[PDB]
Amino acid sequence: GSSGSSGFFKGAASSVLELTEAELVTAEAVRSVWQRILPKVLEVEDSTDFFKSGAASVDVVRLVEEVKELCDGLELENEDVYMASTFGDFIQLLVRKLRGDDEESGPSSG
Repeated sequence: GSSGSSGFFKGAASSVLELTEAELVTAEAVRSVWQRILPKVLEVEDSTDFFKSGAASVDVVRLVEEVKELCDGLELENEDVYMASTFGDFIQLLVRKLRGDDEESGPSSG
């Protein structure tokens, strides 16, 4: 088989998550959020930082709030944003929250 440049090591489907016919769509829905939000931003890549772009401390909640409507109550938090500023990374995190889905109802005072 292929020859040249060695590099064999256990690992079936690793590094970054793999979207899906569906997830892909969702990933695109989230993209619209960034775009819609970030004005100057003409395009949103996996290298586009939600911060560097031109997002404020409100967009953080907005993006989280927006994506929330995507999953309809996505278990996201400002932290997530502070963790995954870039779309590419964020997606992975999002997709992760998406894949999981379903939350564990707590005490909820109100």
